[PDB]
Amino acid sequence: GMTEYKLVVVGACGVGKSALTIQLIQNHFVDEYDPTIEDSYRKQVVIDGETSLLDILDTAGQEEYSAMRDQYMRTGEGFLLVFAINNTKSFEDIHHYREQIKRVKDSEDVPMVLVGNKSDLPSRTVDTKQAQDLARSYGIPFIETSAKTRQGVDDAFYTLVREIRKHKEK
Ligand SMILES: *CCC(=O)N1CC[C@@H](C2=NC(=O)c3cc(-c4c(O)cccc4F)ncc3C2)C1
Ligand SMILES: Nc1nc2c(ncn2[C@@H]2O[C@H](COP(=O)(O)OP(=O)(O)O)[C@@H](O)[C@H]2O)c(=O)[nH]1
Ligand SMILES: [Mg+2]
Repeated sequence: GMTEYKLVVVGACGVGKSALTIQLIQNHFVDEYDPTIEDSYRKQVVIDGETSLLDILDTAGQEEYSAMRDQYMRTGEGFLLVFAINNTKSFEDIHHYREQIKRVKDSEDVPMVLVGNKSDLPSRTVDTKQAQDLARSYGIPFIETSAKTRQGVDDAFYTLVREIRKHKEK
């Protein structure tokens, strides 16, 4: 059989949400993708031997209220919290995005994975250890990625699927 998963990618403008999504959907690095386009994308993959259909909302547009975004967030099963390892403000924004998720959710137990993207860049400003502290404080996994080299991309999405499976077993 197959399982479907409704996933959401959140984070500050410019962290690589679209690049990560496109690495998962199309298996290469798209370095110019309209920063304003918010859409959902479907890809069938195989995770731990089970056919898995991932529907992924790549958040974008503006900070102003979008009902369609809200309705997708309210029903999302798992969230990638993406920052860029060369952008301290994007890391400090993670708290805000997690609070926003918890607010549109009734459950206190929402599957999430913290994702530190752009791991290929030498100009690092956020230490892996600072991100591990924050993920531990939330009780979620931390995954390092590069949408440029594809390092960690399957790890981020498939770890979120494994967290959703654990949630569904409760
Ligand atoms: C380059 C432009 C870009 O990528 N953005 C501009 C707006 C930014 C944005 N990121 C989010 O992650 C986000 C999340 C949420 C949200 C809402 O509305 C409800 C529950 C949980 C949430 F995370 N709202 C807005 C935004 C905006 C991305
Ligand atoms: N070096 C590097 N650049 C990246 C990576 N991910 C995204 N980018 C670049 O970062 C910028 C923002 O990426 P984008 O996918 O538009 O971010 P979004 O606003 O979160 O959708 C673009 O110039 C991308 O080419 C990455 O892992 N490494
Ligand atoms: Mg984008």
